[PDB]
Amino acid sequence: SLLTMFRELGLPLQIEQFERGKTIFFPGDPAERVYLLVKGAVKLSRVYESGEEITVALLRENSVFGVLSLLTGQRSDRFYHAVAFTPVQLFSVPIEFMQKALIERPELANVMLQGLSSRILQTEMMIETLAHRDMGSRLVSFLLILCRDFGIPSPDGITIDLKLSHQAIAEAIGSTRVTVTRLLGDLRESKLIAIHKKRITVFNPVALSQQF
Amino acid sequence: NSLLTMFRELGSGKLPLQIEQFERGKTIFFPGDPAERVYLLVKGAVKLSRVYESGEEITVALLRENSVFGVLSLLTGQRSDRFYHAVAFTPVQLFSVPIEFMQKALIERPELANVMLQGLSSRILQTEMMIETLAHRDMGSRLVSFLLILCRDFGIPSPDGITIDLKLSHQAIAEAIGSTRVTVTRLLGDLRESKLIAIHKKRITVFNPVALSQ
DNA sequence: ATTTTTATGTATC
DNA sequence: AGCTGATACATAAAAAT
DNA sequence: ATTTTTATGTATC
DNA sequence: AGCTGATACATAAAAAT
Ligand SMILES: O=C(O)CCC(=O)C(=O)O
Ligand SMILES: O=C(O)CCC(=O)C(=O)O
Repeated sequence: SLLTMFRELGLPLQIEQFERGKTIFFPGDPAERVYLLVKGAVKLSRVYESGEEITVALLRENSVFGVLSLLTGQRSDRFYHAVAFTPVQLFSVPIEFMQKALIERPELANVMLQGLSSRILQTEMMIETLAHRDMGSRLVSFLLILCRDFGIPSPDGITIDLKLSHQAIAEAIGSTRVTVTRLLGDLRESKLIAIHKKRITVFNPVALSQQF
Repeated sequence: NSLLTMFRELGSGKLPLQIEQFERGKTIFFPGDPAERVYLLVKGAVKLSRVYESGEEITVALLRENSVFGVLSLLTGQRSDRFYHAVAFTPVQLFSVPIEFMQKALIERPELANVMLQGLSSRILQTEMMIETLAHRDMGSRLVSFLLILCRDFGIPSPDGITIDLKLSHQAIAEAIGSTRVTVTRLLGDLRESKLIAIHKKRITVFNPVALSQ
């Protein structure tokens, strides 16, 4: 629905391309827009003064984001950094176009609430991950998400279909790459995952998610 | 505020909807319970937890007053069942509209849709804000970040500073920030020695939130 | 094809 | 290397009866 | 009011 | 006690020119 609903928000709405690594919005940018991710993945990050980054969200296809604009009151400015972790296609409705269309087609409000509901549950899902202690468990919990979100079927299990640098992972699970490398290595030795061409394939993903 | 007013008027009959009172410790919903309701927290704090087979718990959300929760219901397409444990970390008071009453009233009074979207939007941001917390490494920083939230969320003014108005056991904290209670004790002890916080009757009073941040 | 920047592996502490 | 978990045990505070 | 279960302080590695 | 961060350096893969 979301995809269909967002198309009709206007002449119709054209998609925007962003190339891998291009910023969808910067800290400071007025929160005047709501987005729908259609193709690709988007990385929501907090950027500390030191230039260092922490990942808050690796949004999956069909995700509503830029949600701070939906809040009424003093015009708010972005505080996270939205970047195209893959090549991505989104819609970028201005906030006032949206508000209008929620009044005219109340069906869009039901569909919108559902998407925000999934965002809350997906983000909580992530808290569960970080709330582990063992960085091996934290990593595995993270991978089991990425399997659910970006994974395609493989002979033995699911291959996480996106290019994940160990650094990118480290930023997502509150660790450092050398730990992420080391740990991923340990999964490889245990024969729980396998990597070819920077693509992590977890075996029996069902069996790992049972351990929680 | 609107939410509160909006939720009041979602009554079964002509009379408004009554609050439900839950005592400290009583479960608002259990894993398995059909997700057929959306809630508004009014007075208190709700602990959303995941309970592993071993009896062990992880806290996902310590929701603050005026929070919308029970949102798996809002997501239709499948009659899903609850997977988290909603419990009153404090004496709480909520509204509990059935999901079909809500859906109807979003179409009839579109004003409530805007107010609902705002509420769920605040949830997303609040939950991310928590990710930021956990995504630290230093458990002292993680703890402090956690407390600075609780100051924003549950804090009332005191002569010395902001008192986080909720009884927090070190265990409860440990579950919230992915640690253990002996670490939480030890760490909180360190704050006490440094004279950055003080605890009376299980209530943590931060003296200068910005001083802790430093 | 020739750099140069990024990603990964391993060891130590 | 340096936290923090694991394990321990004393003792105080809260809950239950 | 007692008793018992839980919470906290502290130590070790 | 033991993970895991900090630091280090080698080396491979990818991007940029
Ligand atoms: O809305 C923002 O500016 C940040 C939060 C966000 O992008 C989202 O999770 O929807
Ligand atoms: O909606 C659920 O059933 C679990 C998550 C939740 O309660 C919420 O955060 O709204």
